[PDB]
Amino acid sequence: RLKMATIGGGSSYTPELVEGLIKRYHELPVGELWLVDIPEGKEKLEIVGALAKRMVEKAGVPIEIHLTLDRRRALEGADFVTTQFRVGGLEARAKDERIPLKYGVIGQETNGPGGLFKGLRTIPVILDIIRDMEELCPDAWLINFTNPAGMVTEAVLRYTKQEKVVGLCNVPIGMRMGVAKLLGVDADRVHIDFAGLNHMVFGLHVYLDGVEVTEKVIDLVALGWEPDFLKGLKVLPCPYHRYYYQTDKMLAEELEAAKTKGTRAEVVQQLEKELFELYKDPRGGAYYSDAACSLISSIYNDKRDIQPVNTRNNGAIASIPPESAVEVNCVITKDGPKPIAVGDLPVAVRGLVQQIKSFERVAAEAAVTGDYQTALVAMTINPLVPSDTIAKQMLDEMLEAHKEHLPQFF
Amino acid sequence: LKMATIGGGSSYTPELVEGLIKRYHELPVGELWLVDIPEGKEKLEIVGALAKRMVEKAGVPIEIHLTLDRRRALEGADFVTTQFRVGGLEARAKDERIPLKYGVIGQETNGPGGLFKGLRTIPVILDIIRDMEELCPDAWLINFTNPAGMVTEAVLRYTKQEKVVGLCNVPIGMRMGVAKLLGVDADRVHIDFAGLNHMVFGLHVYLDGVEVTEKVIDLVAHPLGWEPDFLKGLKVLPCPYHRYYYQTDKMLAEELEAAKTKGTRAEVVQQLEKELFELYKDPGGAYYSDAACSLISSIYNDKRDIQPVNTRNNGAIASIPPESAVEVNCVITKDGPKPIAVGDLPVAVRGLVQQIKSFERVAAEAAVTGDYQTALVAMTINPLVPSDTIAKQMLDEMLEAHKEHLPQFF
Amino acid sequence: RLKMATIGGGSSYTPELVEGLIKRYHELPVGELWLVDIPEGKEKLEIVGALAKRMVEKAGVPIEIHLTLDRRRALEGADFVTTQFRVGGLEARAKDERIPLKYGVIGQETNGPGGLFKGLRTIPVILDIIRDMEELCPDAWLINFTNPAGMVTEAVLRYTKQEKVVGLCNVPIGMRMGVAKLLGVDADRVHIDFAGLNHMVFGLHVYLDGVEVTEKVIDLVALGWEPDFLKGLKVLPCPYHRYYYQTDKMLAEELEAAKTKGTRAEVVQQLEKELFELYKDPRGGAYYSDAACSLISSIYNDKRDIQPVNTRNNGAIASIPPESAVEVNCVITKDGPKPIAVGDLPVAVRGLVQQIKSFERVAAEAAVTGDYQTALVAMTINPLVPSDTIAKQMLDEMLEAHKEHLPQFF
Amino acid sequence: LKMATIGGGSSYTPELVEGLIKRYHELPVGELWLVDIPEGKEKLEIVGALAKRMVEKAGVPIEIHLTLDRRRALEGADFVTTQFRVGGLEARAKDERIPLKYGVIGQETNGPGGLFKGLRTIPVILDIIRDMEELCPDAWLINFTNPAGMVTEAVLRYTKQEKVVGLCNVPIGMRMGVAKLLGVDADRVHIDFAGLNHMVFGLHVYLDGVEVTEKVIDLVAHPLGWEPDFLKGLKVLPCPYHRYYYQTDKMLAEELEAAKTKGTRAEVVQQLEKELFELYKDPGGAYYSDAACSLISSIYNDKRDIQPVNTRNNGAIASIPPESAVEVNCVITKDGPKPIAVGDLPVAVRGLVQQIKSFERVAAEAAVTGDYQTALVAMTINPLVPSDTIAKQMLDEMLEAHKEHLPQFF
Repeated sequence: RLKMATIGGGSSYTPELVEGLIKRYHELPVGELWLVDIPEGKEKLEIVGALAKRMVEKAGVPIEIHLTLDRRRALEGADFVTTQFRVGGLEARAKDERIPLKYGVIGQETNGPGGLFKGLRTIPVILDIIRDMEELCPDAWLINFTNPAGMVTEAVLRYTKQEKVVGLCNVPIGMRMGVAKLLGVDADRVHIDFAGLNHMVFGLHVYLDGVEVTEKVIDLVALGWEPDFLKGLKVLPCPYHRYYYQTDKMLAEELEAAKTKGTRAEVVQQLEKELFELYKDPRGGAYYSDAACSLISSIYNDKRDIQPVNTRNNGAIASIPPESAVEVNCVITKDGPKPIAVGDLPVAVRGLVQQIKSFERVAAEAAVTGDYQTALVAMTINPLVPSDTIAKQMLDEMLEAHKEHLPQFF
Repeated sequence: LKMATIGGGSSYTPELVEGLIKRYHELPVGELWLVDIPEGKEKLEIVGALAKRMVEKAGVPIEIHLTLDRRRALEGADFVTTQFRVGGLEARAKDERIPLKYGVIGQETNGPGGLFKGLRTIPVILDIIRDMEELCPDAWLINFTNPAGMVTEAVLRYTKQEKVVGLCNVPIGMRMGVAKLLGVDADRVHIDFAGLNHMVFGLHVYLDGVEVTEKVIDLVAHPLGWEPDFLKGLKVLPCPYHRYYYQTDKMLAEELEAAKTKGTRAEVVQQLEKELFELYKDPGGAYYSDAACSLISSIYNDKRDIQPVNTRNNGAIASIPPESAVEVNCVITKDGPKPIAVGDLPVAVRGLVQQIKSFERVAAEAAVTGDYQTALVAMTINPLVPSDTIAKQMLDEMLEAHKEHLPQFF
Repeated sequence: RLKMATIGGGSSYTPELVEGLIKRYHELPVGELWLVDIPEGKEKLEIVGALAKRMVEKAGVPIEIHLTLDRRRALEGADFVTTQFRVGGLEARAKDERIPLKYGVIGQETNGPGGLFKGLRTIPVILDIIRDMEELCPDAWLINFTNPAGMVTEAVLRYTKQEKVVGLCNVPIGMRMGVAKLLGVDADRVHIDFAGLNHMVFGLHVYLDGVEVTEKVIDLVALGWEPDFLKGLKVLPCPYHRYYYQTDKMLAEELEAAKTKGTRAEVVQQLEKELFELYKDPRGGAYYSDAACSLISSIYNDKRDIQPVNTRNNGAIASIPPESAVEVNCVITKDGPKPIAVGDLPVAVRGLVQQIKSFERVAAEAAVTGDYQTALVAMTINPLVPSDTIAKQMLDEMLEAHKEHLPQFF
Repeated sequence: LKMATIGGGSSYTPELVEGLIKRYHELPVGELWLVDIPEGKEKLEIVGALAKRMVEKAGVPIEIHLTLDRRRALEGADFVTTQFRVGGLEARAKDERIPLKYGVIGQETNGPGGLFKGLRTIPVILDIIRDMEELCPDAWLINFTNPAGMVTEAVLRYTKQEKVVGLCNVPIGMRMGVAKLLGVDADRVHIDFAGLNHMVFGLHVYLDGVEVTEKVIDLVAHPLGWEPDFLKGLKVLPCPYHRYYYQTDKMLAEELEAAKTKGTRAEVVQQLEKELFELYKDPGGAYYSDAACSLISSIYNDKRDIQPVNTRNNGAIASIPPESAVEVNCVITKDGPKPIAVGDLPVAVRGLVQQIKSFERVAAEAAVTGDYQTALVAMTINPLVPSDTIAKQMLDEMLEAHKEHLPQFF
């Protein structure tokens, strides 16, 4: 009987997960399910925990909902572990998205400057959690959604013995969903060759019933990409690529929404503020756990289907280290995901992905050594930072901004 | 032994035939030739007569011949070199101003300009070879004609000429540059260079063969203008072209006021050069070929010293394909340069130069094929261009700007 | 409606194939099926062609059997092409297996000296067949069983544009069948991680219902392997590995059977002589086409299951070139097989597999250039040849032996 | 500057302190030390007094000190070298005879013997380092103590000593060897060496820096004993240890009659050496350390010449891991040797040396761990051992043969 533990129990997305297991219970015999959160989130936990406990009873599935704060008990022989928390809360994402704004620089949640400090705050906690699993459940799996998944994944590989780790995004299932509606066709008649890193993944090839239709799909993309650029690239870009191929335009959006709706996080907070109110008794942001259940299932069941996840490269992509973390199509087995080969990333886009790995790597190191000097190198080399100078300012400032979460620097 | 030189009328031919006088000791050059296009016929002869002067003032039996008919200068030629500029220096003028409109760097071998400087040159280099194989299939090819980086690269991928080297003054500069600093003879200081042209690093700095790199950096950072902690944490030593990348903002602040005030360097040079021909009638900028004489000498006498040049990677830089071109330290040999092994670039700098490789490569294919889509991909993926849309505009404006010497597009 | 063409139509195994399609017709709508053979085999063709035509009618499957000698018509818009012929007939395998015997050297059919000349005879014909498909069916697939599959595959990749090529063996399905009977368990509860080259493939990992049981399976292997060797190797060896880890013992067998039953080919010939007699009107050697139909099906159907075949490495195995041919697990899709990553081959066994690739490569070249000098290098470096001298003798002798089939050498 | 030498009592110390006299010019060696184990105390002093002679006959202020207490000789030592033999030359006796029983090569650094010569040495080298870090963490380590190939390798993988070089006379031999041939000064001939120890190739041969390799080969093949066409088609130039591999049969014909007749070289040497100490009382085999003086000199004065040595691959040989050891040409530098890049080995020879790498690697791990299973895998996979079964027997016989100085097995 399966025991599952989730950290970030009081999340906005928590019901999407418990629904997912309900729809897929026949093959996923989940016994206990534990929801963990931290003291400054106890309220939101105890709210959706009941809604979970309600969704369950209304479906006749015998899933026991366990709510707790003593994380260490929820790991006591866990079988699978999911992580959907956000360190520093939404209030922290607000800082990440406005401090860059002063400087003309992107203030997104997982790219540029914000992404860096999202990691510095977070991946200590990830390693902190694993240091517990090595005592409470060393055979357990770590399935991870806490962003930046592609950097958090790289931490675990570089700084931990944990070989059992997987990361998820909704960018892949998004792009599929996706080119389906572009061809106006039942989605599972479409399969895409993914390769790249998280929030930096490409659709290398597109098949409709096994026949490549990548060219014809690309022509139909004319969120707007230049025809000649996209046609000439011969691959299909991720939504986060506008941050690198359409930078000024983006930038535009981050500026204007600040005056108006507020920042994305700010906009998020309200929508999230009033969403808990629904949860208090008797639709945007992610699918992150419709793609999480598919994975937890296939692993458990050894289904050996093909899903795009984050795992050890092992040479799937030539230019990325074998010991590093990529986001590619994997055969999904009980021993883990298993990368299908790619060869290398296409020339045109090979360097920019190389540019992001370097950033994740240096960022991951600083988050763990706590070394100011490393963190500064991290921002400056990032492609959404113009100068060492500006870099130093945002760094010195955002350091101070999240002092509470960044002890390793003091 | 018959040398031959393309772009005889260059401002730098002094620096050239001044190199040889200090090395007739080993270079039995009988007939030297200087060529140019009929559009520079005059500026050629203003210096041609200045050649025959100093080979008379130093007593050297070197036959100064001048010609427009290029092929007769490849009549049994043994060495062939290239310092010419396609489009004149008026072409460089457009490439520094058209980007200024858009906020994009208007440099001659970086960003948009670099793409176009290439797009013009490469097909001509290929033509020089096309009949270099005709009249000198045994002869060497030594090149400056920027962008040296993507000129070498293009030559490997689209020709069967194995006899190619590339030179830039960035390392030699950085040598004496760093040499001066400590305060010893250049003879007493050596550096490990790995990278590409205008993308080359002081990986380690030696003083007598003892590595002092941490010291040296700490001096540079605390006597250009580099952030201290950035420079210390990158633990290596940037090219002077790394400001366009690590200091992009400052660098375009500078390109603008210098455009209001004194004009772009193309323009500042256009006069200062049109006045240097003044002195060339009877009695700053580069080392680009004193340092590229040290080579040719070593090549003939097989001296096996250690000079930084541009040659087929052959796996010395792990992340660059072996079939591509890099700027690395090399053993010089009568059979060719032989790169020492670098391993791979440090992590923090690996993505950046991987981009430049990608840029060079795409810009190469566009220059040869003449494809618009490949060209736009070149302009978009370059780390100095903010949008597909900006890139789309600049590309059309500069294509049109140079209709004359892009006859493979039209 | 599918059109399939097979060369080597009059083969002993031909009925196993036509049975295979019969059992799997529901998903494999095979319209026409053509059986091709050559004049000196017309008799054996016209015999089993009727037995095929009989197996079909007795099953109610509407598969038209087409027998021919005009190969070029059988390819006229073929959809799939299989090759099971053997150049030089069984009489040629007799020579390959006895001429080494004089010299103390292995005389097997696809390893050592015999394998070399099996290639030199064969892979011209393979390329000869493809030179036809490029005119008659350029969208057709080439599925290949004609040994040596691992060398024949490498020819097509190196010397042909044909990207659509796959090779089969029964060694994989054999080893599975295999460790099943070793655990005494339903075979499809067992899946093995294959990696290596054809007739040189290893069972890297063994799973029973997704749990690795590789260790416990290996202990049960004690055809006998030393416990400590096999346990210490931590992988599972192919049947052809006794030729390299158990050499003298093998060698033994090839010697003794010569005195007695005759050579394998000789033994084969009788068993095959009397087997055609059964075929004339109203069980050993291979499964090579129970694994062929599984593949032709999955490709056609896009089943995306996992089968171990021979395809372009593309970095699936680090130490083997990306452009070369390996024998690994592949996801099987309509665009082709798709290698799951391996990383590299385990250290212990990495070199011996490297040793075989080199042999296939040099052998493949000589078979096509016809260069004596290359062929000599081929044998001498092979691991079952003791000296350049002996090498030269068997080479000079077997050259003469198969002059008729080896025109490229004269 | 205090040199220190382990295996002072070696037969070759003449060749050592004769090197230095021709290079006191640049080597300020004050106190030199010569050490050995108490079991060679006498043979040490027979030559120790011969040291103090020639540093008196040439007028050199080098303090010849002798000691058994090894550590006092590492008292502030600056250079450390190794020529000792573990087990005496009586141990080499067993390793050349025990294989003879089985038909297997009884060489000292190839096949079974090589494995065992290693299995004895490696753990001792690691011990010398274990306290070299104690008393000379700044000091270099230069090694001959065969097998040089797997001694270097082991040191990289199981120690943090970066300061290591390895020497063998095979290349220097092959130099003058090939130099002699044509008939010019050695100063006028250079070769490109790529491979491993006793597994090193003349990739190209230069005469003044012009490549004459095709000529040179055609001379060697038509004035050892190499097949003409084999040697011409391999287009490179084998080590004299490639007969054990490309001529295995002839090589054991020779080891047998030489065993009947004159005895094994261990024995032939045992006397010829016990009689060379005769002359060492008052007034053939190697260059293994005249050529390894040329190094130490270059290392101190940073001469940056080109000598073939054994160092961390660092990617110079593509197929060898970068973390492993190769025998390649190198630039010699006060910071260390710096391999020129080879690219990869030619195809025909790549598998062979990949095996030797595999052999070296396994033999290393067995020597350190002391695992029986790892040891048998080492003996079986070696390309000179015919069976697991033969290997099983030899391994037990030689383990027992050397119980004394394999204390990590017992």
